[PDB]
This record gives sequence, structure tokens and C-alpha cells, in this order.
Amino acid sequence: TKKEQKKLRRQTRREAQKELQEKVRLGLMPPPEPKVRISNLMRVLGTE
RNA sequence: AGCUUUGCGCAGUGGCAGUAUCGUAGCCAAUGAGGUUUAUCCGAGGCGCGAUUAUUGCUAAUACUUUUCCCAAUAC
Repeated sequence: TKKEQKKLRRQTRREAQKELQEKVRLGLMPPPEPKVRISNLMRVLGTE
């Protein structure tokens, strides 16, 4: 069903992101960088 | 051999709103949920409960003194 498909997709995404965050918690993958863009150039790296 | 439609995944680029998002070994539901209008007509979720910054994670802001050397005859 549409609800079952959406539920399956959501569970898969949550499992993937939870495993990724556990990997980040255990040094296997360095912590994510802020997603800087042109509009983000001055909120993240203003002084720089 | 291109063109193109539908649904589903993975992404990328955006825009919009935080009075909403999610859960449902709880209950009911196309053998019909819900019906205010269009009712011899429409046609799906609804109720109860639970979590919460009205989804959830991170990142950052909120500091200096241990050590270690010393005075002396060309003489009764």
C-alpha cells in the first residue's frame, strides 16, 4: 500500500542514518561538515 | 531507433511551514472509514493512547610560574 511503502522507506532511511551516526560516534567516519553554499558562505564562515 | 507516461528507489538543486511530525504484537475499516453542501449522492482512513524544542540529531560559544652553582698566602 502507499502507507506501507512510505513506512518501509522511512524505516530504511532511519536505520541508515542511525547506523551512520553510530559510525560517527565511533570515529570510523569523521564528523559531518556544515553544508556551506553561496548563501551559507557568511552564516558558517563569516569571520573567515 | 529515438520520444514519452505511470509507480517505486537513490541522489542533486531549490521553494514553502514549525499549532505539527511520528509510533500504533490497541480497536475499527472497501463484507465500507467518514459524510456540512451534490444524498436512490460522494468514497478512505478513522478513533483511542504515546513521544516531542509542535520531528530528531550533531557542531561551536558560554583557559597559568616544573627545574638550577659557588671565598680565600707569594707563612712563625
